[PDB]
Amino acid sequence: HHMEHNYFYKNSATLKNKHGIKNPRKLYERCAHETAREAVNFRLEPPPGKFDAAYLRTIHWCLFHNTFEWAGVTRDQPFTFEDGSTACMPAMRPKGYKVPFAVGSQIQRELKKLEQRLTAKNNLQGLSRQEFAANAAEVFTALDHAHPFRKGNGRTQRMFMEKLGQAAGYKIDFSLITKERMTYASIEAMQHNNPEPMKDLFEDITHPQKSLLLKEFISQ
Ligand SMILES: [Br-]
Ligand SMILES: [Cl-]
Repeated sequence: HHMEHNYFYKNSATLKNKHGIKNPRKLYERCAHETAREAVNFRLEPPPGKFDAAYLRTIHWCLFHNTFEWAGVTRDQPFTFEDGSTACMPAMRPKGYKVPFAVGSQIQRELKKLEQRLTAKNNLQGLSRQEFAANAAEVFTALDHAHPFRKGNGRTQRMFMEKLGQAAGYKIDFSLITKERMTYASIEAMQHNNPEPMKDLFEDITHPQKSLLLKEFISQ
């Protein structure tokens, strides 16, 4: 427990970061700006053969390394800052209460089980738009629950979905959807055992690209 605090500046609830910012809202704004810039290039990268914990670490590093020393490192892992201090957070405990996200080494076991399900399904390549959306919703819910990093989980997870989609010929567009909707769908699937909303959300954000790109390509 005592190591949790070493993610933050002394006497503050602000995450240590490479910009030196000590206001948590301003940190958020700068972090949003830096990761948006990095996501533009990461979208053009070729996809790996496995969608696993190493790939998630790769995404997290690529998106957050300008902001966080521990970019690419999961929160179950002791991390030592340049300042000498060592941080980790095996359990999310807001206000001292347990919330139902993966704890400790459960993070790695959940990500493993997710790679194994995806690998066995050829990473969802060769499926209809609807069937892809229905599986992709389940993947998204698995990642919600894993919450592998200290911070940056949402953007990391969305990017993982974009790349899985892209490798299957689909644009996954989270800009189509409101925050309130994503929260509703996440809680339904995680707390109320109700997959339908996340399924309907993925049907709304999964758009076939193969044919459009081929048209564009030939016109050019
Ligand atoms: Br982003
Ligand atoms: Cl400090």
